[PDB]
Amino acid sequence: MLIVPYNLPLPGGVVPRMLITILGTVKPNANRIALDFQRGNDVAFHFNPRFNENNRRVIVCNTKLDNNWGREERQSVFPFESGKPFKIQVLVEPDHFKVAVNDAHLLQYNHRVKKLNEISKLGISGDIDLTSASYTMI
Ligand SMILES: COc1cccc(C(=O)N[C@H]2[C@@H](O)[C@@H](CO)O[C@@H](S[C@@H]3O[C@H](CO)[C@H](O)[C@H](NC(=O)c4cccc(OC)c4)[C@H]3O)[C@@H]2O)c1
Repeated sequence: MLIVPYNLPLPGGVVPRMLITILGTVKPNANRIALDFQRGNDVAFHFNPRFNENNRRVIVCNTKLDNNWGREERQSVFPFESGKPFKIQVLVEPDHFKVAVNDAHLLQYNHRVKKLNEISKLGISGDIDLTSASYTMI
């Protein structure tokens, strides 16, 4: 019931101890999901579940700088299921983003973009019904 793509402002950027929670349901014949933590036009952290990349399910993570994608980091563990409700938690830690899905740790992504306080937007897109997007400090 939120409109997708959805932009969640992150006022003053991110900081260690900030927890971002996304609740939604994957659409039945989903192809992709994306979370894009942005620093202006750059994408500090792109989190991209792909449901059918050569008939395999994979999560691709990357950074986009000056319109150029970098080296992908790929994860073979794939917790999403078409048609099913999910929870994504992204905890900012000093050295990484730490991602858990459905309360199970999934992956960490080392900070490539250093100016955490300038990562001031989260875009949420793809083949989901989005229920809520929020943040809190733990
Ligand atoms: C679809 O709707 C939208 C909507 C809005 C935005 C976007 C968006 O910008 N998505 C891009 C983003 O996800 C980006 C992330 O890197 O990937 C690219 S695809 C990428 O293309 C690269 C060549 O240019 C290579 O082929 C690369 N593969 C590897 O590096 C590789 C590595 C190891 C192992 C391996 O094993 C198979 C493969 C491919 O992932 C997406 O197009 C798409």
